[PDB]
Amino acid sequence: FDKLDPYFQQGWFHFQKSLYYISSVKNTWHLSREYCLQEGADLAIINSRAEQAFLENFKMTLWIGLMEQRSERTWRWVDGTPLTESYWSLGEPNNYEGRQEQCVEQIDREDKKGWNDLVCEFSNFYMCEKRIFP
Amino acid sequence: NKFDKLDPYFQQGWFHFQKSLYYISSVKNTWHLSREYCLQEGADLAIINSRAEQAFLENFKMTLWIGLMEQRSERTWRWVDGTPLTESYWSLGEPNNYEGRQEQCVEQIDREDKKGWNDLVCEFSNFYMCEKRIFP
Ligand SMILES: [Ca+2]
Ligand SMILES: [Ca+2]
Ligand SMILES: [Ca+2]
Ligand SMILES: [Ca+2]
Repeated sequence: FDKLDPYFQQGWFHFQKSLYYISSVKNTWHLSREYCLQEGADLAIINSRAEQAFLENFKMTLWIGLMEQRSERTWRWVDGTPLTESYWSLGEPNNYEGRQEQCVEQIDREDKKGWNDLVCEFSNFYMCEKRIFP
Repeated sequence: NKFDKLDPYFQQGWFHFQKSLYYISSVKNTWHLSREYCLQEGADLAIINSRAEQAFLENFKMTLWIGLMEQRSERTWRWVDGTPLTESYWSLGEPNNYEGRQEQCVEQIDREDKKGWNDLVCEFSNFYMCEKRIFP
């Protein structure tokens, strides 16, 4: 907890044993992830309903750390764990209009909230997560 | 350690920054009813005490009521804990009693060219941020 002060000074904040960072620029999924990795973190991994509610309450469209396995329409978190519990928004994931949508955003729009597969080269604000406590 | 203090608030969606727990509402409300919610939860509207805390507030990219209110019509300001305003982060041209109307309550405004505090009519609605200072 004394260890958290330099993170707070950089604008990270603490929820349920992880530190989180919300970007102030948008970027592609891969470059977003590169920022998080450079900070010793990764894109956010949603492990519980409470964490999804925390994510949603920022009212912000955000890249998160979930990516398709090639074109198989199966999904894996950035730490290598397989997708189990999911929070896809209505009608997602869908490879919209036949385009390859391999990366996952939390979408925040009126009538439409939750995860969406999106073209990875599109840009979004992004959320990093770093596990601190065991 | 500190988790016995924190986990019941994490369980309600609060989150921890510096010595405080913070709550972002999921409904909009008037400044006074926003405050009433924070008070009911054992907290108050957010009080900005440092540049780092202002940067934290601003990075949520969200217009939010905060715990700063005018003293009557005197154009002086006091935080909800009774402390006088010292360091400030007003957006450009604020506070201004816009168009002659009484703007006694303070929001953090998030718009494309303009960020920072704004005085606004208290009866208008915004999302709000509560703060509960939990650690000494
Ligand atoms: Ca997580
Ligand atoms: Ca999609
Ligand atoms: Ca404060
Ligand atoms: Ca104003």
